[PDB]
Amino acid sequence: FLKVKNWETEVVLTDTLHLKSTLETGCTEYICMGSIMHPSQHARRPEDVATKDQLFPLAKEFIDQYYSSIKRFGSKAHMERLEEVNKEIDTTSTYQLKDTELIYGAKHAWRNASRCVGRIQWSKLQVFDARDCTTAHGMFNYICNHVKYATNKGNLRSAITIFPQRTDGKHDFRVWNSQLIRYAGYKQPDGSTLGDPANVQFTEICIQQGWKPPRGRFDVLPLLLQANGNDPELFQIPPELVLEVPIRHPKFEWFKDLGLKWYGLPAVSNMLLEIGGLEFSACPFSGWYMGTEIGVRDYCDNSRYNILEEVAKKMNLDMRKTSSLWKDQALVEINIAVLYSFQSDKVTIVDHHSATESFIKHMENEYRCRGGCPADWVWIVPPMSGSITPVFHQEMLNYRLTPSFEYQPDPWNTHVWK
Amino acid sequence: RFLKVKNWETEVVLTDTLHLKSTLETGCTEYICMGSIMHPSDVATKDQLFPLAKEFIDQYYSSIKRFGSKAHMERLEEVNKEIDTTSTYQLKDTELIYGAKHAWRNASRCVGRIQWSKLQVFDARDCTTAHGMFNYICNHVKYATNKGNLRSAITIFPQRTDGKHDFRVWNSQLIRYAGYKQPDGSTLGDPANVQFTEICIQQGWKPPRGRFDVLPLLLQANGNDPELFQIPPELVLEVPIRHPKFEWFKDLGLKWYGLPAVSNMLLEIGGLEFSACPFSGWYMGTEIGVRDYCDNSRYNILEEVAKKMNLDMRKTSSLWKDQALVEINIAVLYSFQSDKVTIVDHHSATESFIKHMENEYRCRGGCPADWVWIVPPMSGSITPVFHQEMLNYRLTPSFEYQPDPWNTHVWKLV
Ligand code: HEM
Ligand code: HEM
Ligand SMILES: CNCc1cccc(-c2cc(C)cc(N)n2)c1
Ligand SMILES: CNCc1cccc(-c2cc(C)cc(N)n2)c1
Ligand SMILES: C[C@H](O)[C@H](O)[C@H]1CNc2nc(N)[nH]c(=O)c2N1
Ligand SMILES: C[C@H](O)[C@H](O)[C@H]1CNc2nc(N)[nH]c(=O)c2N1
Ligand SMILES: [Zn+2]
Repeated sequence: FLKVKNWETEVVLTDTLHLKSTLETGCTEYICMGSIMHPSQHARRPEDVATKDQLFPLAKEFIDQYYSSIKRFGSKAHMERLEEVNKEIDTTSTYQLKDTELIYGAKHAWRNASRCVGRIQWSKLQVFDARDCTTAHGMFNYICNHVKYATNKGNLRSAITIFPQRTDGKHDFRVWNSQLIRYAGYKQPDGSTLGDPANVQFTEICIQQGWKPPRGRFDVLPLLLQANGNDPELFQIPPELVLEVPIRHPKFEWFKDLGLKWYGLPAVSNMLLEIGGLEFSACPFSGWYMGTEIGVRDYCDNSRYNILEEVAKKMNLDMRKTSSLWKDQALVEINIAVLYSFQSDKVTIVDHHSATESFIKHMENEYRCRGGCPADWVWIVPPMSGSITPVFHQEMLNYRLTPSFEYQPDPWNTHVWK
Repeated sequence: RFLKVKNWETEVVLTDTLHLKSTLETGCTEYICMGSIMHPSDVATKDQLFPLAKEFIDQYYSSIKRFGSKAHMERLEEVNKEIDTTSTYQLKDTELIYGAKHAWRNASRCVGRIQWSKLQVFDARDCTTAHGMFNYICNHVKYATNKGNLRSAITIFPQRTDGKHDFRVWNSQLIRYAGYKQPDGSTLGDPANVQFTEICIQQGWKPPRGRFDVLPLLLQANGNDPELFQIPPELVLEVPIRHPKFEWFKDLGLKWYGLPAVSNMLLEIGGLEFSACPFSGWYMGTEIGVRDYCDNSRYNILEEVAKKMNLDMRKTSSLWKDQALVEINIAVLYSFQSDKVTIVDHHSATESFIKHMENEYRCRGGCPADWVWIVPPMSGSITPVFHQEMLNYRLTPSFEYQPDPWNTHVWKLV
């Protein structure tokens, strides 16, 4: 038993789910790594094609969990499934998931994502099975359909598209983009950066692959898609599938003249989805934005669009010294405008007040039915106004449950070109 | 072994070797992280005390470039003699100063540690009565306050002996405001202090029953019942809160005290436990403007400020709370600066902490830091500490939590 307390409400929750955790957190009895971005390299199967004694135990554990979930365990179909997975590994060194197991696995990987404040939605996830894909052209078709379904004319819907699992490690499917939709970044001759500085390296790869850059501040990047280990290929997402929101402010009429915009669909495409020892290296997933992601991090991080100085000037703030809080003051106005703009255009978005409140309710739900909820305080607390949200005052336990979403190397560090 | 921490804004990478010197638990295990748990959870024997004392004396003599010296070996022998004959020992004044400074240096939740080596240590180990403690604390407040040019200080009372004769300051800080629950369920003053205010009233304090009554000192010497004392009002420096642009702000009637002075923690040096050790620095603005004023369970002023600001309070997505929070914190900094009372804003403070952290990795091999506490409670990611990976571990000497004394004290009168 482990208790967590909320210091605002004095609610105490009791955690037993942590007894099912599989991987190391990175912490020990003597050192806490809770603010390390990648604290652990502990993996459930070695790098390349596992032996039978390595894969089968992980498969059995997942199948046991799935059949437990549906009030079976030991049933006819469970034992036959075990035997089927046994023969499949014996004869191919891997196995294939049933459609139901795949959906269960994807939803539970989201459910287990301790860094995600959005998980009250976890069981309402649309799963697109793309395991029949064979070429980068087919990957583009599956991704276009995902983007169109998920955008839904602004009434955003959570979705995941799952490409063929890893086999030997030389035939990986990868989306090289970090998100399906991001803006290019360009190193300028004088030394500054145009567009998104985070994407300068990826933009250079695209240009080096023949992309013709319009060289603006908000150029939607092409897709760079890799199927079955082959060299990646460039595709332009049809712009009518890319919903964008011009940013304006409900009081500052000059705000629109800053020429800011963002895209509506946050779609992570560089993570790995691990189910029963199987590794799905291409599994783009998408939901909808919390405003602080755009307003605080994308726009105001020093190494991103870094717009605080420009907004503060227009606001006529005292920028001589930090103690005028001119940065904090512009920061609020920017986040007001982001929310106001998405809402004006009827594009789904949630503010950090509503999102964090939903997550406290999700925590309570999970402790009641599941006996726990893994949660990473460092990621869950929003990057502005921390303590006036309820999650700031909520103790959380962090542990690693499977199925899960994991980080993986960027493909340009590992891909041997042809 | 080595551990690396990266800053994701600057890509600077630092290498921690100092974590190898910890030997106290964090509360985390290899499969669970408890990094957001507030408190992750009676006197040492001779055998327990020997190695704790040795480790501390060894690190003192190493710090002063005399490890292995004749003075080092004789001090070790002398300490062992005391433990053997008295079951405890006494620190030299130099060791006490060194221990107190390093407890601060090791405080993983404190963002102000760039200042750690400039700490004025008042030795109060000869004190025997609550009247004596009051005198020592008055002198601490006056020295630390310094007419608004604040100076860090700590006053250290006699160490624990058998656990039945503890010195304790029952206040959680030296200066705080009273809280009174009303019959209708409202609270007047600071709701955090309702319980301690009740104890004071029960002990004979006559409260003014206003919004900002400075509480009396409740002081316990040698395990006796605690005794009430009024800090002389001319030693309690306060700042009335006004705003540089909203002339109505002063009409909220807000004020705060200038000296933050924690008095309920325990200072452990070489196995010795100093249960009464009040220490003081100066404020970071968000402590007052964000937590004291805008926590829902504290003075909770967001509503009244936003109303006078004429904000739309119907929807959360108007971010009226966020907008009013910023203005309150502007007022707090402007007020202190105008009255020439030392204060630091969260931007300046976090920037200095990054510089201190880098220096500590260079000269010491690391810097234990609690990201959950170091990142300020507003505007988190526009400060540099948000982007800084940190390792948290427990080094000694250290400041430790201890039970509230009213939960363990057994009373003697009537
Ligand atoms: C439905 C609305 C959703 C909201 C509002 C939401 C909110 C968030 C936010 C604010 C973050 C932090 C992002 C960052 O700082 O980079 C995050 C992270 C994450 N989300 Fe969610 N999310 C949603 C849906 C989803 C879905 C559908 C999935 C997967 C099926 C998912 C899986 C994750 C994962 C794995 C992370 C961690 C990313 C990392 O470690 O880099 N989320 N989410
Ligand atoms: C000199 C200026 C100082 C500044 C600006 C400063 C800043 C801070 C802040 C903002 C906190 C967090 C407070 C909270 O959120 O409750 C803190 C905590 C702390 N400070 Fe410092 N501090 C200073 C001096 C000191 C000194 C002189 C000591 C001891 C000698 C000290 C030891 C601590 C400890 C032990 C904590 C953790 C308290 C807890 O866990 O409740 N600090 N400091
Ligand atoms: C490496 N950062 C991960 C990352 C970066 C950018 C956006 C997200 C995100 C993802 C989803 C599904 C919903 C949401 N509101 N935001 C996640
Ligand atoms: C329960 N938190 C402890 C606490 C509560 C209130 C204030 C502080 C503090 C202490 C010092 C020395 C400097 C500073 N700026 N603030 C610490
Ligand atoms: C060092 C620190 O862990 C890092 O900056 C983290 C802090 N918390 C975060 N929280 C979220 N949601 N997203 C992030 O990218 C980060 N970055
Ligand atoms: C639950 C959580 O650990 C708790 O609210 C912490 C968060 N970080 C904090 N950080 C500081 N400086 N002070 C605090 O009181 C807290 N409270
Ligand atoms: Zn930890």
